[PDB]
Amino acid sequence: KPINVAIFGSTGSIGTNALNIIRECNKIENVFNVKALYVNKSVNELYEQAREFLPEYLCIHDKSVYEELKELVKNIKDYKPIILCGDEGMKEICSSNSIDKIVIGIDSFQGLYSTMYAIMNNKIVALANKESIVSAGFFLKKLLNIHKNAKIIPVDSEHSAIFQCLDNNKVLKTKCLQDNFSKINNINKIFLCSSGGPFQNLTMDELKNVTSENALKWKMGKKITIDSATMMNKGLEVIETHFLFDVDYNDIEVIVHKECIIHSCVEFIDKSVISQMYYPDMQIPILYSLTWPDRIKTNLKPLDLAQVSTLTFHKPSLEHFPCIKLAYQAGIKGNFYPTVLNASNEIANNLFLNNKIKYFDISSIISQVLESFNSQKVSENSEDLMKQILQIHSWAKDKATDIYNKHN
Amino acid sequence: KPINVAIFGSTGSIGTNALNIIRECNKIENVFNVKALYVNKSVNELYEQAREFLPEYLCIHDKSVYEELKELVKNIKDYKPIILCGDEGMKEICSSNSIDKIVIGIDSFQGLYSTMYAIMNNKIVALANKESIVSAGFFLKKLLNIHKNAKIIPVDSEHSAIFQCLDNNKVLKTKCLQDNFSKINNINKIFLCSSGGPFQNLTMDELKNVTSENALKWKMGKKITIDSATMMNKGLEVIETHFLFDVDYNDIEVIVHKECIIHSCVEFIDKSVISQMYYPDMQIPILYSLTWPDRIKTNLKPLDLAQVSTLTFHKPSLEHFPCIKLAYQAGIKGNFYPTVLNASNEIANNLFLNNKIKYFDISSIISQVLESFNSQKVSENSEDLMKQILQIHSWAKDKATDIYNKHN
Ligand SMILES: NC(=O)C1=CN([C@@H]2O[C@H](COP(=O)(O)OP(=O)(O)OC[C@H]3O[C@@H](n4cnc5c(N)ncnc54)[C@H](OP(=O)(O)O)[C@@H]3O)[C@@H](O)[C@H]2O)C=CC1
Ligand SMILES: NC(=O)C1=CN([C@@H]2O[C@H](COP(=O)(O)OP(=O)(O)OC[C@H]3O[C@@H](n4cnc5c(N)ncnc54)[C@H](OP(=O)(O)O)[C@@H]3O)[C@@H](O)[C@H]2O)C=CC1
Ligand SMILES: O=C(CC[C@@H](c1ccccc1)P(=O)(O)O)N(O)CCCCCc1ccccc1
Ligand SMILES: O=C(CC[C@@H](c1ccccc1)P(=O)(O)O)N(O)CCCCCc1ccccc1
Ligand SMILES: [Ca+2]
Ligand SMILES: [Ca+2]
Ligand SMILES: [Ca+2]
Ligand SMILES: [Mn+2]
Ligand SMILES: [Mn+2]
Repeated sequence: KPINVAIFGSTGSIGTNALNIIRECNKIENVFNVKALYVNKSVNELYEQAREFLPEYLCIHDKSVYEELKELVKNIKDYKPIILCGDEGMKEICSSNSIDKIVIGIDSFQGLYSTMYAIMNNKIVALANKESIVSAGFFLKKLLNIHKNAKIIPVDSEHSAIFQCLDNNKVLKTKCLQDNFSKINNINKIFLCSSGGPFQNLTMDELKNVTSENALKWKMGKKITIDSATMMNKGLEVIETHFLFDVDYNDIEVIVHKECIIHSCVEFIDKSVISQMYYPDMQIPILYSLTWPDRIKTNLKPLDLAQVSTLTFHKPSLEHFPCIKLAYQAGIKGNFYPTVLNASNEIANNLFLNNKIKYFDISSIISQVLESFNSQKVSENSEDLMKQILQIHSWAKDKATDIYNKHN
Repeated sequence: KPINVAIFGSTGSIGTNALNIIRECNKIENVFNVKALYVNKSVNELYEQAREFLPEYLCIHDKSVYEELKELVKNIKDYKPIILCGDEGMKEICSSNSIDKIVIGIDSFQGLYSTMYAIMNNKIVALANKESIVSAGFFLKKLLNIHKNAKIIPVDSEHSAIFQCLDNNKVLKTKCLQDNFSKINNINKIFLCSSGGPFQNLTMDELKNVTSENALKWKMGKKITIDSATMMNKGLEVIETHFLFDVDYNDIEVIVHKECIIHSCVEFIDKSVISQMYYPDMQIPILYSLTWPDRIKTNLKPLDLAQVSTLTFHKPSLEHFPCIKLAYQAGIKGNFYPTVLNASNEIANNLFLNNKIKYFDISSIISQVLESFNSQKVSENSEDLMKQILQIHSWAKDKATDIYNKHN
């Protein structure tokens, strides 16, 4: 009866939101069993979570804090968890027959590995990590074609919104990242809403001067926070939309909705538009990924539309946010251009965060790597396709670093 | 799979909107056969219609233009219609094996009659007439419990909106106007959107002296326009929401949304809200009633959210719009109070339309009628129940008139 769940990246923003909504849902009845928690190196924060949730499995990626973890956990009386580490641990958890659903709240391209293995074990993958889908979308489509009972359920807020707007009567006849998804669901077009980030109203001259301090000083991972500022986040989410829902790029329209109430909208083939709305929130997206196709009761504050009072919508300027344009170009070009987009952005984002480059150098570096990349024949087998993705990802990161290094 | 449809009230606002969208959709591909058309007396209109759609059946209420119609239709070559008259014509059309769906665009408490026989013939009934639901809700529920394969599909725009927000895998486990509809669909609360009508920004002192001219001078027919001005339309729509969707009155919130793009919203038990949005329009509500649970391609203009730019929401003042309070009060008391509200408002509306009373006299008459009613033991017998509704309706109209004449 309980839904058996793993939380990967349990100590981050998504992971902590997941555990928060699970805690509330488990007050009276045993709705969810937290069977596994996995982190990189936050061994103290993992210990505190273990003390509360007492999962069968704990896993740390960083083997150097494995002893610390083991030492900490022996303070918890009558608790005998399976304590694992690294990729071997991740795969052991994905293989467990005692796990139904896995929340992927690991950041960056790194989230791909556990997403892949979750799929290969026919799990429900509640995927917040968008870099996986951007970098490896065609590959995930192939994996999901092989592993017939695996499913990706979107957690990224706009993609959860879109998914919620659909008729589950049709959703149930397909699954995300499957050819024909949009046909089966009668999808015509997507309005992909955006906060527009901190720099949305700056002039060109002002935007030239922005720094990461400006962008940093809502609340979440720092990487996604810089991506929100450049609107590369929205760029990635465009490609995420394409893959998840089989919607053509010309039918994805970015809309800046600064009140962040309408989370995104779906236009059907009759031109009726359905939208999902709430306060800016990740608890509903996370919970829904784990209850779909059902909903369960929460005690979240109800939307007070009268108090919100006013909702606004405008088109983003591609001159001010050229990262959006680069993401459409990469997506439309297909092949491995999204891999290269994602990888070069990982580097450009980090350079800007650490005050090494300017705002417009972000899009400049990305554009330059994209222009440099030569299309490659797509490997027909899964294993070769994955190695190909890894090689191109690494290449693109090194290329971006080399561009940075050469022009300074 | 032809969709075989009858239009009742074919020459009215709902009716021509229905034939409009059928005609346009059929240009894209032939999905609809208009199998029957019915009107009151508008016989040149029906002729022109019948010439275009060439339906199997034609029917006109009034005997006194029955022969005339037949004269008109001899013109049309290669076309041998079944041409009928009055209630026998209606009953005959409802009983035809050829006909699958019936749009009810007949207005006023009168509209109940065709609805009943549509249900008794186990049809899909696309019901725009809200007064039928308000006056006869409990009876329609009983009738739909007997006729298991009959279904009401909402056409009133807000109720169509709500219905379109739902997951049809849950809808298909129930149907509208059934106990537990909201439970099965995990509905927590409704935001019922309103234009607010013409008087939305007037002071109490200004409302004292408004005339029907002020209300009449979105162009619609006079009765619903006056109800929109008093917001009794929305009061009626609150009760309609209650019966259609089994939502408690304290979970229905009227919100004034003057741009009329969001047509209404559904809050689920997780506090997620879904809404339907389009330009103010009856084509999609009618269309969806005939395609449900599917959608088809239209050539309607796509919503341009950027251009709309701003959406606003505020709570209506119950002091300025006391008809809303009266509707909640009648609904909450249950029994036949909704019958009484609807009937008394038919009279009060008409009095104000004809400059016989003032704005606040509308709510005052309705209030006094409601006060004079005593709840009645509800007949368990279907036939007796319909007699009770007719009697109470007629009693309430008489009472409202007496109150008017006594003070006047
Ligand atoms: N935050 C949000 O609201 C939203 C996030 N997302 C997406 O969700 C993902 C996570 O973002 P967010 O939670 O902000 O990120 P955080 O930086 O807050 O957290 C990342 C988590 O992943 C863990 N982790 C990192 N590397 C590994 C690894 N190799 N093995 C195991 N665990 C690892 C971290 O562990 P440790 O603590 O040990 O470092 C941490 O628990 C991103 O892809 C982001 O785009 C999408 C929508 C919104
Ligand atoms: N108009 C709108 O946009 C909306 C309408 N509705 C509801 O829809 C219903 C219809 O509204 P609307 O179309 O504005 O009304 P109209 O007055 O515009 O239309 C009346 C139509 O019904 C026909 N009719 C009336 N009585 C009979 C009868 N006894 N037998 C056969 N046909 C009859 C008329 O025929 P004839 O032409 O011969 O007179 C005419 O075609 C109302 O209950 C209203 O509340 C609700 C929301 C939106
Ligand atoms: O991609 C994103 C973040 C980036 C987008 C964003 C930012 C801010 C508001 C709305 C949207 P962007 O449009 O600027 O790219 N989301 O999907 C998360 C939106 C829920 C944020 C609020 C929250 C509450 C609690 C915990 C954690 C987070
Ligand atoms: O109940 C109603 C009419 C009353 C409500 C209303 C009025 C005006 C706009 C939106 C809503 P109210 O909130 O004022 O009570 N609808 O359901 C019709 C709404 C689709 C109108 C589109 C249209 C087609 C033709 C001519 C003109 C307009
Ligand atoms: Ca150590
Ligand atoms: Ca849905
Ligand atoms: Ca298209
Ligand atoms: Mn997002
Ligand atoms: Mn309406």
